[PDB]
Amino acid sequence: FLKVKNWETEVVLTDTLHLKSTLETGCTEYICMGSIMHPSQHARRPEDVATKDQLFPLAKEFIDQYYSSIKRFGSKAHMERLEEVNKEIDTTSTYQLKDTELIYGAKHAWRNASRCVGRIQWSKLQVFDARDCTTAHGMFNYICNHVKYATNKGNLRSAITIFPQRTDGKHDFRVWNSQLIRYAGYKQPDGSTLGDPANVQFTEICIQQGWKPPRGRFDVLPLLLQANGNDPELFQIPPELVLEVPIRHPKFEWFKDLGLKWYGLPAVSNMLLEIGGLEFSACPFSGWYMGTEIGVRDYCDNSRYNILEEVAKKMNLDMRKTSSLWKDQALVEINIAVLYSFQSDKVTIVDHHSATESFIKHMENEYRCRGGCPADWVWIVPPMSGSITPVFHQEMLNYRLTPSFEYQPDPWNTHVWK
Amino acid sequence: RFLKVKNWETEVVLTDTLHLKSTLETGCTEYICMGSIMHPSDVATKDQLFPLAKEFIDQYYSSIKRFGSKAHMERLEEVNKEIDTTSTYQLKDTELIYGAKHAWRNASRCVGRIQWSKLQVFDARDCTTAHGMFNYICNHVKYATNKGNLRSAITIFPQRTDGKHDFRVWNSQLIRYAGYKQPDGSTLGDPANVQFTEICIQQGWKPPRGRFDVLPLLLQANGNDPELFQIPPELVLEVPIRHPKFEWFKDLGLKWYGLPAVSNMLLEIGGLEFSACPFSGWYMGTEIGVRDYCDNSRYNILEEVAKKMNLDMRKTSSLWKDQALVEINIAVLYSFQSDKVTIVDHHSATESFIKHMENEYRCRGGCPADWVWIVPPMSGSITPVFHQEMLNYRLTPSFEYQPDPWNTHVWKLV
Ligand code: HEM
Ligand code: HEM
Ligand SMILES: CNCc1cccc(-c2cc(C)cc(N)n2)c1
Ligand SMILES: CNCc1cccc(-c2cc(C)cc(N)n2)c1
Ligand SMILES: C[C@H](O)[C@H](O)[C@H]1CNc2nc(N)[nH]c(=O)c2N1
Ligand SMILES: C[C@H](O)[C@H](O)[C@H]1CNc2nc(N)[nH]c(=O)c2N1
Ligand SMILES: [Zn+2]
Repeated sequence: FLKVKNWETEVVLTDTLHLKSTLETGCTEYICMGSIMHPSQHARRPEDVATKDQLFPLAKEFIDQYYSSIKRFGSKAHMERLEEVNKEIDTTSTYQLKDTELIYGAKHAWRNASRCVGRIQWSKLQVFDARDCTTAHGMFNYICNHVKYATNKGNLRSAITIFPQRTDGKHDFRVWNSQLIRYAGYKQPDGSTLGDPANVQFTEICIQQGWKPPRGRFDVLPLLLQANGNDPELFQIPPELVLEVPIRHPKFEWFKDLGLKWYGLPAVSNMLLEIGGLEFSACPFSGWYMGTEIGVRDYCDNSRYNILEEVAKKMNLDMRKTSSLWKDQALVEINIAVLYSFQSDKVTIVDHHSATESFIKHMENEYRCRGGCPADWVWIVPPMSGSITPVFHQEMLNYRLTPSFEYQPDPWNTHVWK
Repeated sequence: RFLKVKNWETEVVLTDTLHLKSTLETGCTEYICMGSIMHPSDVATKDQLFPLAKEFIDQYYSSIKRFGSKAHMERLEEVNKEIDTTSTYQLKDTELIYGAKHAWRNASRCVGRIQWSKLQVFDARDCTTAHGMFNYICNHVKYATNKGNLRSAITIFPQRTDGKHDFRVWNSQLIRYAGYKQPDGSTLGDPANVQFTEICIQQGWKPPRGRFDVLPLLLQANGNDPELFQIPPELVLEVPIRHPKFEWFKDLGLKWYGLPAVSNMLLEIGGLEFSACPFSGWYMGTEIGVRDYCDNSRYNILEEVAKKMNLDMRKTSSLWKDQALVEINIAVLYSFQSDKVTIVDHHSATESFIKHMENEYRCRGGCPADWVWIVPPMSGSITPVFHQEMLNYRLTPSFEYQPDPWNTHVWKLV
């Protein structure tokens, strides 16, 4: 038993789910790594094609969990499934998931994502099975359909598209983009950066692959898609599938003249989805934005669009010294405008007040039915106004449950070109 | 072994070797992280005390470039003699100063540690009565306050002996405001202090029953019942809160005290436990403007400020709370600066902490830091500490939590 307390409400929750955790957190009895971005390299199967004694135990554990979930365990179909997975590994060194197991696995990987404040939605996830894909052209078709379904004319819907699992490690499917939709970044001759500085390296790869850059501040990047280990290929997402929101402010009429915009669909495409020892290296997933992601991090991080100085000037703030809080003051106005703009255009978005409140309710739900909820305080607390949200005052336990979403190397560090 | 921490804004990478010197638990295990748990959870024997004392004396003599010296070996022998004959020992004044400074240096939740080596240590180990403690604390407040040019200080009372004769300051800080629950369920003053205010009233304090009554000192010497004392009002420096642009702000009637002075923690040096050790620095603005004023369970002023600001309070997505929070914190900094009372804003403070952290990795091999506490409670990611990976571990000497004394004290009168 482990208790967590909320210091605002004095609610105490009791955690037993942590007894099912599989991987190391990175912490020990003597050192806490809770603010390390990648604290652990502990993996459930070695790098390349596992032996039978390595894969089968992980498969059995997942199948046991799935059949437990549906009030079976030991049933006819469970034992036959075990035997089927046994023969499949014996004869191919891997196995294939049933459609139901795949959906269960994807939803539970989201459910287990301790860094995600959005998980009250976890069981309402649309799963697109793309395991029949064979070429980068087919990957583009599956991704276009995902983007169109998920955008839904602004009434955003959570979705995941799952490409063929890893086999030997030389035939990986990868989306090289970090998100399906991001803006290019360009190193300028004088030394500054145009567009998104985070994407300068990826933009250079695209240009080096023949992309013709319009060289603006908000150029939607092409897709760079890799199927079955082959060299990646460039595709332009049809712009009518890319919903964008011009940013304006409900009081500052000059705000629109800053020429800011963002895209509506946050779609992570560089993570790995691990189910029963199987590794799905291409599994783009998408939901909808919390405003602080755009307003605080994308726009105001020093190494991103870094717009605080420009907004503060227009606001006529005292920028001589930090103690005028001119940065904090512009920061609020920017986040007001982001929310106001998405809402004006009827594009789904949630503010950090509503999102964090939903997550406290999700925590309570999970402790009641599941006996726990893994949660990473460092990621869950929003990057502005921390303590006036309820999650700031909520103790959380962090542990690693499977199925899960994991980080993986960027493909340009590992891909041997042809 | 080595551990690396990266800053994701600057890509600077630092290498921690100092974590190898910890030997106290964090509360985390290899499969669970408890990094957001507030408190992750009676006197040492001779055998327990020997190695704790040795480790501390060894690190003192190493710090002063005399490890292995004749003075080092004789001090070790002398300490062992005391433990053997008295079951405890006494620190030299130099060791006490060194221990107190390093407890601060090791405080993983404190963002102000760039200042750690400039700490004025008042030795109060000869004190025997609550009247004596009051005198020592008055002198601490006056020295630390310094007419608004604040100076860090700590006053250290006699160490624990058998656990039945503890010195304790029952206040959680030296200066705080009273809280009174009303019959209708409202609270007047600071709701955090309702319980301690009740104890004071029960002990004979006559409260003014206003919004900002400075509480009396409740002081316990040698395990006796605690005794009430009024800090002389001319030693309690306060700042009335006004705003540089909203002339109505002063009409909220807000004020705060200038000296933050924690008095309920325990200072452990070489196995010795100093249960009464009040220490003081100066404020970071968000402590007052964000937590004291805008926590829902504290003075909770967001509503009244936003109303006078004429904000739309119907929807959360108007971010009226966020907008009013910023203005309150502007007022707090402007007020202190105008009255020439030392204060630091969260931007300046976090920037200095990054510089201190880098220096500590260079000269010491690391810097234990609690990201959950170091990142300020507003505007988190526009400060540099948000982007800084940190390792948290427990080094000694250290400041430790201890039970509230009213939960363990057994009373003697009537
Ligand atoms: C439905 C609305 C959703 C909201 C509002 C939401 C909110 C968030 C936010 C604010 C973050 C932090 C992002 C960052 O700082 O980079 C995050 C992270 C994450 N989300 Fe969610 N999310 C949603 C849906 C989803 C879905 C559908 C999935 C997967 C099926 C998912 C899986 C994750 C994962 C794995 C992370 C961690 C990313 C990392 O470690 O880099 N989320 N989410
Ligand atoms: C000199 C200026 C100082 C500044 C600006 C400063 C800043 C801070 C802040 C903002 C906190 C967090 C407070 C909270 O959120 O409750 C803190 C905590 C702390 N400070 Fe410092 N501090 C200073 C001096 C000191 C000194 C002189 C000591 C001891 C000698 C000290 C030891 C601590 C400890 C032990 C904590 C953790 C308290 C807890 O866990 O409740 N600090 N400091
Ligand atoms: C490496 N950062 C991960 C990352 C970066 C950018 C956006 C997200 C995100 C993802 C989803 C599904 C919903 C949401 N509101 N935001 C996640
Ligand atoms: C329960 N938190 C402890 C606490 C509560 C209130 C204030 C502080 C503090 C202490 C010092 C020395 C400097 C500073 N700026 N603030 C610490
Ligand atoms: C060092 C620190 O862990 C890092 O900056 C983290 C802090 N918390 C975060 N929280 C979220 N949601 N997203 C992030 O990218 C980060 N970055
Ligand atoms: C639950 C959580 O650990 C708790 O609210 C912490 C968060 N970080 C904090 N950080 C500081 N400086 N002070 C605090 O009181 C807290 N409270
Ligand atoms: Zn930890």
